Amino acid sequence: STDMWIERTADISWESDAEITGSSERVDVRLDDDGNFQLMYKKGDTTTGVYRIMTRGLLGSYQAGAGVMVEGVFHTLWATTKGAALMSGEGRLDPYWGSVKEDRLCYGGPWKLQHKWNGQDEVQMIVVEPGKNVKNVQTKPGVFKTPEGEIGAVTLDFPTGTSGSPIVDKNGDVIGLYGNGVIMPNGSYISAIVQGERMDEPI
Amino acid sequence: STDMWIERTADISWESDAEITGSSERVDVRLDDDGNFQLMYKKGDTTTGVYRIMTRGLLGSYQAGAGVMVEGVFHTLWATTKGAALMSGEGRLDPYWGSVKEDRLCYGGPWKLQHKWNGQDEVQMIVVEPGKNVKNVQTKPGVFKTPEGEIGAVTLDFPTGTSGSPIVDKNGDVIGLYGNGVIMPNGSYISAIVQGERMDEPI
Repeated sequence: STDMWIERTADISWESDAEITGSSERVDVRLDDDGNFQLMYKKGDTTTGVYRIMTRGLLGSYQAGAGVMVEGVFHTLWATTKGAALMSGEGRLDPYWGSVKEDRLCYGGPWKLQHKWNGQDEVQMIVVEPGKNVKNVQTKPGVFKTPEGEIGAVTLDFPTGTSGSPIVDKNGDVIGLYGNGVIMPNGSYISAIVQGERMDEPI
Repeated sequence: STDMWIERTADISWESDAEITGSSERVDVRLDDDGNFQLMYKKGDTTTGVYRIMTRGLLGSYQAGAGVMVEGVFHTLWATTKGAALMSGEGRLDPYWGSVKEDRLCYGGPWKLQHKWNGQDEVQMIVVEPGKNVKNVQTKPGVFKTPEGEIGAVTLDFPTGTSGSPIVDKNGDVIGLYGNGVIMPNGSYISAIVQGERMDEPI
């Protein structure tokens, strides 16, 4: 009886067609037993992939954000759930680590995301825009002037319900998440590639 | 030294050109003293109009929502500021009344918005999309099935930073605000016309 739940909506993969034309709708198929198509107290389902973050409202459901499931751990921005538990399949997901300053949050275990943009190559964002089929969008990040140092950031503009969508390199490795955009002197919006170093479970 | 501020970005008016083509960018001009153009402990500026709601973040500013200023009172959704004070010009605006259930909130005085959609005519939304010039968009609302009764709602889809943008009738009267969209059985999103009855200041 939690207030939020996650739904798997895509695989983690760099798309050649998105490298071909700039944007490509994902064809993550799923069949029944006859061949018919369908495109996308317990511990919850941690199947690796890209997830929508849904929550119930006054008059219906809506997508509060997005996240990525890696190594049995769900990663998202802090601002998408602010720590609320997540229903995943038959079970539930409780927050494990988070940082309001870094705008990062992970469920089921510590932060597992390790790779980061190399600063030269182009990247593909697995866009999970609300009410929109999942698509990979190719774009070139950039190093921008921040008081927080010099972080990678992308020029794409998507609704805040897309925040937390994973960004991947040519290997399909998640180099960061899509954060909430900030405004530029010209009036446009820039979203940073939200990423931190991998932390570990001692034992 | 508040954390949020509002910026006036449009007048409250029904646009004939939006009634002509469906959508029309607003031409709310403003001149200097030479004729050059520019398009859009104290009590803050309550100049009647349409406002962007901006807030500072880690790496810059962003639009948290929108609102409308009527009769010296700023109206917006509760979810845009959640009660945070607002800098308006030389002064500040403190929340006066609000309702989390109704998703309504007003600063500087009680709720002044009285008119509501008549259920038959078309309406124009003064869209204050983040990073976008303000435009009026014509659309026909509809009465939809809700457990909360039967409320008016529009089929337009805009980022949550647009939430709180005023919706007006042919007279330019604000018949409600643009709420956060909820999902439909088909997967699309529907935004209700957030409106309540006018409350008064006794004396």
